[PDB]
Amino acid sequence: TKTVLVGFDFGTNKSCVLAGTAGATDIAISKIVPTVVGYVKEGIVDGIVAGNRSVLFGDDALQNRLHARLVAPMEHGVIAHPDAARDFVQHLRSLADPSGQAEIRAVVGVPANATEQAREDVRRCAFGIFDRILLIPEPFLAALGYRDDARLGQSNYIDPVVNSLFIDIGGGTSDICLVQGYFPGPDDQISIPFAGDAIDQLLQEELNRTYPNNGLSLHKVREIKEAHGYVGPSRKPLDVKVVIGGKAHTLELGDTLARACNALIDKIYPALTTLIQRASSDSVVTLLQNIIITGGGSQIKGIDTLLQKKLTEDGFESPKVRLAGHDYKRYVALGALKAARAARENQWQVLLG
Amino acid sequence: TKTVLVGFDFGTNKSCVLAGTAGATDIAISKIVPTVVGYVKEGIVDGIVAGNRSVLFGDDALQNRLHARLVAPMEHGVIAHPDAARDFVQHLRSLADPSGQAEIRAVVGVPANATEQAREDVRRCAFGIFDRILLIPEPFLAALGYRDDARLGQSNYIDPVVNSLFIDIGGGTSDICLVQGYFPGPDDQISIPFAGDAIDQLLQEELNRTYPNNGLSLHKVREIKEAHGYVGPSRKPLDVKVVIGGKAHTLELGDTLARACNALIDKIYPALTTLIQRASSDSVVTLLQNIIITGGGSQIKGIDTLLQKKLTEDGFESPKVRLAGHDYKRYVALGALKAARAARENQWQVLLG
Amino acid sequence: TKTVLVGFDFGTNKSCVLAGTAGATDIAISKIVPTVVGYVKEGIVDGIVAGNRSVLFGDDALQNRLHARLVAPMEHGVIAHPDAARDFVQHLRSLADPSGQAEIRAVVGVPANATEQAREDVRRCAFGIFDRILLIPEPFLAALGYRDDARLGQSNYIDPVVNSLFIDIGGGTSDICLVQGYFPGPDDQISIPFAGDAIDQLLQEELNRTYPNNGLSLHKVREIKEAHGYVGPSRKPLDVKVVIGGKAHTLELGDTLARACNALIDKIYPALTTLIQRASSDSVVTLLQNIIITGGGSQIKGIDTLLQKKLTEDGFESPKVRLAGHDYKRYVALGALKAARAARENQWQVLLG
Amino acid sequence: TKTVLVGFDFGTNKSCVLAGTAGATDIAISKIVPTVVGYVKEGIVDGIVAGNRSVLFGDDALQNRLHARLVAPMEHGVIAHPDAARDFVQHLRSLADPSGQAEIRAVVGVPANATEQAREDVRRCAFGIFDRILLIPEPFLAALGYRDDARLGQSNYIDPVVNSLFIDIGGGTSDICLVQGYFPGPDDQISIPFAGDAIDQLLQEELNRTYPNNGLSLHKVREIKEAHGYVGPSRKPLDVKVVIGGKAHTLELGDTLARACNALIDKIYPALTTLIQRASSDSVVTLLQNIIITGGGSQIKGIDTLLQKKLTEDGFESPKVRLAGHDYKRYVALGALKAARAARENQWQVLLG
Ligand SMILES: Nc1ncnc2c1ncn2[C@@H]1O[C@H](COP(=O)(O)OP(=O)(O)OP(=O)(O)O)[C@@H](O)[C@H]1O
Ligand SMILES: Nc1ncnc2c1ncn2[C@@H]1O[C@H](COP(=O)(O)OP(=O)(O)OP(=O)(O)O)[C@@H](O)[C@H]1O
Ligand SMILES: Nc1ncnc2c1ncn2[C@@H]1O[C@H](COP(=O)(O)OP(=O)(O)OP(=O)(O)O)[C@@H](O)[C@H]1O
Ligand SMILES: Nc1ncnc2c1ncn2[C@@H]1O[C@H](COP(=O)(O)OP(=O)(O)OP(=O)(O)O)[C@@H](O)[C@H]1O
Ligand SMILES: [Ca+2]
Ligand SMILES: [Ca+2]
Ligand SMILES: [Ca+2]
Ligand SMILES: [Ca+2]
Repeated sequence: TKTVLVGFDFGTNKSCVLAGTAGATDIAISKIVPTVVGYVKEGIVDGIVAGNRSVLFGDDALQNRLHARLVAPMEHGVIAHPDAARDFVQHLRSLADPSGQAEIRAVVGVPANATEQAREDVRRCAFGIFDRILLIPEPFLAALGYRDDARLGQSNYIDPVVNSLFIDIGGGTSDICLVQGYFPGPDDQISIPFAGDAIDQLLQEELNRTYPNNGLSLHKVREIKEAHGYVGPSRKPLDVKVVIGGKAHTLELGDTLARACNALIDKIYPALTTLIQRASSDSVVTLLQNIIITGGGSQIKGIDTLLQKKLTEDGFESPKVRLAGHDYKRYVALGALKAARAARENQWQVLLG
Repeated sequence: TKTVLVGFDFGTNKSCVLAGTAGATDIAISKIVPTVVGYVKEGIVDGIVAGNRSVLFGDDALQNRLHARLVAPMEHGVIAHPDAARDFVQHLRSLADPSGQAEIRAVVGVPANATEQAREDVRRCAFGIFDRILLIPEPFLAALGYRDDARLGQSNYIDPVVNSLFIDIGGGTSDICLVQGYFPGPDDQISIPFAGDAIDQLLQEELNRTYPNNGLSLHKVREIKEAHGYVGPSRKPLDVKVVIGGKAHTLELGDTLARACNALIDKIYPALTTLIQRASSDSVVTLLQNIIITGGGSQIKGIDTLLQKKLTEDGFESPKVRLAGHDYKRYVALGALKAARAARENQWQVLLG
Repeated sequence: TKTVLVGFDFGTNKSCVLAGTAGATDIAISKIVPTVVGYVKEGIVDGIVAGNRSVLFGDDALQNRLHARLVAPMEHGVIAHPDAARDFVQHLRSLADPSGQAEIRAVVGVPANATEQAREDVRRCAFGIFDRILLIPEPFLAALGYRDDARLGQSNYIDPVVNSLFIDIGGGTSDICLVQGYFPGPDDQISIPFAGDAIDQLLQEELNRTYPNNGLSLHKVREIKEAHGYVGPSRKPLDVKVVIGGKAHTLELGDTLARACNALIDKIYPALTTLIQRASSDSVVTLLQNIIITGGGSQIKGIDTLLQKKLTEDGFESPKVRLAGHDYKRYVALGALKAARAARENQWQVLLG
Repeated sequence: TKTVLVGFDFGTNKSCVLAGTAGATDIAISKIVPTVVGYVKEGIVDGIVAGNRSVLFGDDALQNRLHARLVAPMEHGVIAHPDAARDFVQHLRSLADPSGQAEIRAVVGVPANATEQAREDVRRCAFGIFDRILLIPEPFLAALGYRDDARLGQSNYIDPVVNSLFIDIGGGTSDICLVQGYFPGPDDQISIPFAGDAIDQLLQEELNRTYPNNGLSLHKVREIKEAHGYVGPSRKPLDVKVVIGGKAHTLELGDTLARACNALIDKIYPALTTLIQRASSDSVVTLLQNIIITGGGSQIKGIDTLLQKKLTEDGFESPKVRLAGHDYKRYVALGALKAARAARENQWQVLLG
């Protein structure tokens, strides 16, 4: 049979699976599936769900979220629902391996400091799916996939892995990591369970507190944040057109979005400065010049400017906070695929049980 | 009152206690008790442990390791847990003295270059237990106990004490010693804290790295090494039948045991050659012909052949590495008993305070 | 006053009270009273209930269930109706102490992982009834009462407490517990609120869904399950003679009972294997040989064979699932009485308030 | 500007701040604030807390512990909550400096062998508060503050610093120190994280084990120990009047307080005798005559007599265990102020960040 190395980014909001053979460098499969499993509701009529499938994954479960009970397999970057997570990894295996006969060797991205229970949860929802697994911190894989191997060696290209600080603000955890060329130790990374889902929850609370029984689902309170959420000083007026009870209302969520998204900064800044002061004095001056924000939370309006302003005001020697880029979804999966093709035979973990 | 001279081999894995009267040469008591103390767990049901004992020693603590919290009194050939060590020495005193009224004079075996703190640790967990103590290095006691006094003087018997090199590869330390007829000086012996427990730890790491959350206890990772561990070139395939999570699996640990046990050789060979080149040039040609491996580590499959091969390949004049024999457990205790019966009245150390 | 140690198995379906003096080993009082309180209905004619009692307990409330409103004090192994539970414990106190003057010291059996609120519920409906209380998990007490103290020490008697796995499938909870010689920790036991009452509810739903308005009470849907309920493959045809609307009908409930009782296996097997894989690898090979099912749910037709089959096909090393025996009702009460006579003076909890 | 030298005793139960100018010997500010920070709860009605303060410190937080969430900044003599500790040191700075404009130079008392992390926790919660810091072990500062400089030189006054052994039994740690005239080395002191809060925890466990759901807060289980706690043989009957569930009960806590308080002796005695045997033989005969107990734990009923009895029974040459005195709270702050006024310009540590 053939072996398929799979860079797997098991996220709280969206997972991304990449599949390629050994020796080569191209990417056979590259899918970005929202981490959600929809169990088609009991009593569903035939023809409502295309193919009468009883379990939907990703967008197929988000479009049919009216007919399906949605369950997010992952919460705070760790597996919260083992059965849904197993179903979802089983779906993504068929995605990364359409034939279903190849031996999958997956490097799955775990949070920065994932507890051994949170790692056995991933090694248990991957048994019988992935033949060999390898659990690497998510921000290190983000640094490894953001790195342009085609542009290495050049002088006009600064390596994001040689000396940088990666602030992978996902949708479950916000992992900061001191990526200093090698596999980061337990002290080179800090994971805060406050990210996109926490800002969604804060907006849900500040909406059910001022506009009670609004009925706005978390999937819409998330779109409000993705479209209008911002960090920094309040922006008023900021009219958000919502649908509350069938009727179209226009809420004023300037202060609401400001307080919801600035809590993320207030959470990740004490851990940003902690790792900045944990770095070696010889290398921190360039570490400040190479601070990179990845993950979905990098798309928050004005987060790099606010973080660089807060690091400059605190006296850090000329920080330069940078955004990862447009491909913030595949960075952890690209890094996990690069770490799969570079993993030694003795590095892969055997999944028995 | 009567005096009982006790040859005590306080080991990291097994301690062997011998007891005999003065003047005679027979051996009254001879016990080999695994150095372990199991404190019966809180809430134990009556009748689970025979006699409702709350502290179990040796095999009684290994058979009842499910109901008892086991603590190893000794780590790296030095007392690591003083309370468990004192409990264990108190048990072995009752073993060497069932009446409990005789004055015990014990020669305890310490590592090759045991620090004065590591020796006061043994003289402190023996106060009130042994009336007089005498601390002699463990490999010299192994040389003394391996020596056959019934076969001395004969021409067809080579004395292991007259001029030999003893590599007592224990379970905590691997002490190499130039046994040249007399009490070895501090430069005639080298102690490396790498032995059976270090190979057990290396196997535990190599198993939790490839077969994560295997749950194999150290007492089973140790039996794997005793049954299949080997030094030399890798032997594949070498199937080890284990029980991981209730289910019976068959792991492939050829390279694993190879890398685990060859680290012991890589550790003890720089100290083997150091003392071979420290010996007098007049006597080193005979030293190489009398290289003897004792301790549990002598039972590793193919360790004398590997060490003789490494010593011949390095150009040493015809080395002949030999195993101690089947009685590798009592050799330090036999030597300590022979050193107790030959100790002058001024050699015994008084334990006060 | 005299002290009476009372082993109390407060069950969801039946509670077993045992009473004995201190120091002795005989059992003075031993009653099995169905956990139910029948409050005699308003307007009851004199002479309908023997003695004109207004509150009936156990069988006296089951025979007079036409004249009394029955309330089950316990649901899911925890006290659900505090007033009925206090009345019922007050009745069982008079059962264990007919004189009503002795100081009762009761060891009540709680579920495996009973929350502190579920324990204060039992310590609150026992205040003024039991002078000292002691709450121990129900499966551990089943292990302690199944143990035959007359045959301890013998070689031909395997101890159910030294190392075993007890599946106390009651009528409210199904508690699995790693009984390994000592008081089980919070991780050695899992309690699932799915047992006899859950299968009763599943049968009630599957009967009100196919045979609507059948009028079969839960007390008859329960007898259907006790008489014909089975786990494993469906058995058709399986005719159950019932009385629906006064008329005698003969339903076909092969698939119905199959699906109702196999849900219990589907619920308790993920928690069975969880503790099988939680046990130490040194003792799991014996744990699988000593898997014991107690409680009412042990009487389900073919549950030990089915669970042994499911554990064998999953690769567990030669499991051997055994049934507790005929005396499955007194095992928790016998164990609580053995734990009362062996409880230290500082183990008894004082009930004030 | 003016400089204010501040002897700061940052305790687990009570922190004492002393402030004085340079050159003089009088004490400008002397406050004893219980180390607690009460964050006023959300939704507090105006007028409940005097001044509508949102953060209360010391007694102001203990009197309003019903309206405020109390957090102890310090646990085991080290800073456990950095934010509450920073607020608390900020309050104590305003206490030692009402004007808030003077340059504060604080000598803060750390435990005996405070780890460098536990010292950077104090230098980090003091940055921007104290301009210069100096961390000295707490028992040495207690020895320095117990010293009567007004009585030095006299013949009828034995100096507590020239040669003594201080058992500062605080509320977080119980530090024993060989105070032999100079700054004690790392081997002249032992810190045990078992003191007042550990006895409070032991009493809480022994009360929730015998009188379950008693609801007695730690602040009341602490007053029980302060009013009735004793070391030595059990004192029965010892009736303690408590309030359990609104109702006034009278518990018997003779054995309870005995076992709770004698654990402190059993913990601090192996470290007491360790330093007694670490002292020079020339000075140990005087050291035993000058054994002094300070800190809150010195107020335990019969602790000096019990420790002197235990030291005499062990054969130590005529020990004389003495209590510090009534002013056991300001001794560490008095010594820290005496060491601030005697600290050289190069001894002060600059706090930058
Ligand atoms: N433009 C935006 N503004 C604000 N938030 C956004 C934006 N785009 C995405 N997000 C948030 O980012 C989250 C997704 O994060 P991302 O996809 O970067 O990493 P992730 O895979 O979710 O991280 P993890 O692996 O920790 O789950 C979503 O929950 C979403 O709420
Ligand atoms: N056949 C074998 N193969 C490999 N290792 C073995 C074998 N037999 C014993 N050992 C190892 O030897 C170790 C101890 O045996 P031995 O009695 O020779 O040393 P020891 O006296 O316990 O050690 P020390 O003197 O350092 O305390 C054990 O930990 C065990 O792992
Ligand atoms: N032969 C049988 N077949 C199927 N179910 C049975 C049988 N006998 C009893 N049961 C069920 O077992 C339940 C009683 O369980 P048991 O008496 O073993 O413990 P319990 O007191 O219910 O414990 P708990 O209160 O923790 O549930 C009853 O509800 C009944 O439905
Ligand atoms: N009379 C008493 N009996 C018993 N314990 C007491 C008594 N008085 C005070 N305590 C205990 O002493 C503790 C306070 O110790 P003290 O004030 O002597 O030093 P501390 O500053 O708290 O110690 P640290 O500096 O280690 O925090 C309190 O927790 C209290 O429980
Ligand atoms: Ca991510
Ligand atoms: Ca040895
Ligand atoms: Ca039961
Ligand atoms: Ca103090």
